[PDB]
Amino acid sequence: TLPPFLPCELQPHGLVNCNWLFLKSVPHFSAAAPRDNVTSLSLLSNRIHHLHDSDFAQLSNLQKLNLKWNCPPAGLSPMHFPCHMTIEPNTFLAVPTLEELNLSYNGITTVPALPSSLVSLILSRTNILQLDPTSLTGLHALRFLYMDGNCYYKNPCGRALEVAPGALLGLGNLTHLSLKYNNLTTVPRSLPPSLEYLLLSYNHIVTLAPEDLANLTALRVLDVGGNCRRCDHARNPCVECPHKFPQLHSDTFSHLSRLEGLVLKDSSLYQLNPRWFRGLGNLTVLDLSENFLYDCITKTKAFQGLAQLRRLNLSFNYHKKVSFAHLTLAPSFGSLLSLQELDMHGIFFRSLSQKTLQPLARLPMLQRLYLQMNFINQAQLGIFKDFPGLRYIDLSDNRISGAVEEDFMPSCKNLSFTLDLSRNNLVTVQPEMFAQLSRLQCLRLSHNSISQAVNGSQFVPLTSLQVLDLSHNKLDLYHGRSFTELPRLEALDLSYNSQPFSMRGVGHNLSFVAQLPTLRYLSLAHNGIHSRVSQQLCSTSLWALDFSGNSLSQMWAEGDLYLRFFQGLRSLIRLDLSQNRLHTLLPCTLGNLPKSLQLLRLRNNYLAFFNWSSLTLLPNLETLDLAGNQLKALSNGSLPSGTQLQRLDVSRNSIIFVVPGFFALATRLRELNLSANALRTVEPSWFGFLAGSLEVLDVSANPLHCACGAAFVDFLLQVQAAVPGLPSRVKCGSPGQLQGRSIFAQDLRLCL
DNA sequence: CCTGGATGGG
Ligand SMILES: *[C@@H]1O[C@H](CO)[C@@H](O[C@@H]2O[C@H](CO)[C@@H](O)[C@H](O)[C@H]2NC(C)=O)[C@H](O)[C@H]1NC(C)=O
Ligand SMILES: *[C@@H]1O[C@H](CO)[C@@H](O)[C@H](O)[C@H]1NC(C)=O
Ligand SMILES: *[C@@H]1O[C@H](CO)[C@@H](O)[C@H](O)[C@H]1NC(C)=O
Repeated sequence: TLPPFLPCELQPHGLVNCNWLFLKSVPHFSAAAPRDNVTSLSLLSNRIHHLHDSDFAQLSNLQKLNLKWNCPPAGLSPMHFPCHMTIEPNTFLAVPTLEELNLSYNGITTVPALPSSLVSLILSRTNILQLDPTSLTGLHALRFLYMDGNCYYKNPCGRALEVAPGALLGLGNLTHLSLKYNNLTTVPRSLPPSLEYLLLSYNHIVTLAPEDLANLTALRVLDVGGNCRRCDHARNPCVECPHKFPQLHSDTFSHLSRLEGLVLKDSSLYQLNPRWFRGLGNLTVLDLSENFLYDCITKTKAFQGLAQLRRLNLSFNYHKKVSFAHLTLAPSFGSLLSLQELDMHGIFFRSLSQKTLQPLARLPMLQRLYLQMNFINQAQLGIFKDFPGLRYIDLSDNRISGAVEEDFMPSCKNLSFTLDLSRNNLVTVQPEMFAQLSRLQCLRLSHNSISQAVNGSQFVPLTSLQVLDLSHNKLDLYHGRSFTELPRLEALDLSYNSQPFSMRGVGHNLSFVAQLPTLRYLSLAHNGIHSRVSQQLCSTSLWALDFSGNSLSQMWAEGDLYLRFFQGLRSLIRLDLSQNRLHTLLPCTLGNLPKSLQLLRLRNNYLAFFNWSSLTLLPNLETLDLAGNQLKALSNGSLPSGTQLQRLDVSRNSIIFVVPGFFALATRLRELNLSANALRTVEPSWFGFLAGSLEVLDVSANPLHCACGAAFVDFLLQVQAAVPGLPSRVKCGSPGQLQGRSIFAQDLRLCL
């Protein structure tokens, strides 16, 4: 059977996906098609500029419709093409089950007639400049209205978006409203008191007072930021907030007892008026980023009485000249008893010390601390020891330089105490730096210029440490006692550390890897390991090893010295040998890899032959990756029976032919990637029988030979369930006037 | 609100 919704793709949760197919209009699907199954239709970034009553009229259970970027207004078109979308008047009424609709980045100047089942309506970056009681009349179920971007630089209009007083009163269930980037100077008048999220940011509302939020007592989130900006570090156009502005009257927000979030970022504030935050019992999030409060936060009392607050953002409150604030936190920070996350990155200051963060020190739930990009040069890392509930500290992108004078490398997210000092200016690591941080589980020291000797002396205090990311440095040699001072180390990143000249006439000693009873994950990626090095990695504990970006080729080219170089890794699971220039492979080299291997990568090497009869020597292999190599064929022995294989990636080769039955004996094989190759066809004789047993079979980007009527078509229809993107991303290489078109296209739908 | 640090998403 043809795929039902050609040229579109059916997908989980009744999603017809028509995105990105260059469509001039909406597909009228066949009568055969299960239209009752379609609960969501997606036509993103096609070029549909005309909508008709008959378009979605037969989609009885349709609830989600996405027509975004179909007719971009002049401003938003790369080439400034004007576009105006005509919509027939019953276009949407014909869809009485419709619940959500995205009309954004389209050329419409008025709202269409919409059905009363609508619940969410997006009209962002359209040309509607007027909203009054007639626009959305009777949308009683409508909870979400978003209309951002209808009048600003990328899509201008010569005046302010008009929202008549009480335009939206009719929407008695509306709880969410977005009207950013619309060139408003005042907050509309009498918005639905049902509202819970009002976002009026990035307009030109320079004056606010209680009158403006009259009757809006259900607000839980309010964003009025960006309305009078500092424009010295953008990027795009920007009206500078004029001299004696903004003007927030002290009790502007006083009556919003239920309010949980308040955003005043980029509002040209020099002072905090504590009367703003009075009455705000339930405030959990406050965003003061991008103002001028360097001076205010050494002395302010406006945080007195914000007890429930959990996230406070102060990032980018720097002196506009680009210089240091001198910094102690006002003691009222101490009143933020519920504080969980404090953002202070990009304020710019010189010294981190006990004074600096004093009132915070004993806040009991403070967990996260963003201090990056602050150009600090004197840190006192010990101040942090007794913080009761710390877990993450971002101190990257500063100028600290000492004390005071994923399958292959897991993330530190679930871990309990983490310190990132990356992109600092450390040349050498003192052990005493880490005197007070024995509780650390993760230490990120990448992208310094660390050119020291590791010998066991460097990380002595760090006896809880499990993750040590030392990548992107110049670590000058590796010894038998390196990292042994870290008893509990579970994962170690030594990638991008290449000093082949500063070696002192010798090479790395890698025995230390044997000396680390906790170690699972190790990266030596891109270290340029050419020669002169240990002959056996041994570890009874190691689960995964990244060797990508070195020169295993060189090593195995050199006699039988390094042919057991991975053998000692008795526990191994994963091994990345990508980008090692491997031009060839001995049957003797592949038997010498740990019997336990489950995942193996060989991406981007120059292998043009590969002995599949030798996968018997890896009785546990489940995944093998040969992507981006030089294979002319899948031949020279087929896939041996018994093999446990599940994922085979041979993408980006030059496979022009496969021998019959190759994949047949691969009984467990569930994922196959033959994409980007020289395949003129696709045969079932390759899979013996067992065709519809694969779950994912990728044959896109192949010069398929669409001859009326070729033999890959029966096979692919018959297993379509496993061919991702069969309806459009599987394409003809030939003949001529089908080149680059889909194997189903208008001159092939007449030959099936 | 989320996201970054600029802006666009829901
Ligand atoms: C099969 O491999 C191909 C190419 O190796 C994959 O196609 C790429 O997909 C990645 C994302 O996973 C993108 O970075 C690229 O844009 C894609 N490139 C091309 C040319 O298509 C493909 O994803 C793999 N197949 C499957 C099902 O994952
Ligand atoms: C915003 O409104 C002002 C005042 O009427 C107008 O002069 C300006 O051009 C408008 N901005 C845009 C981007 O259309
Ligand atoms: C590696 O480990 C130890 C240093 O702790 C040393 O005694 C041994 O000789 C080293 N091996 C090589 C081959 O350099």
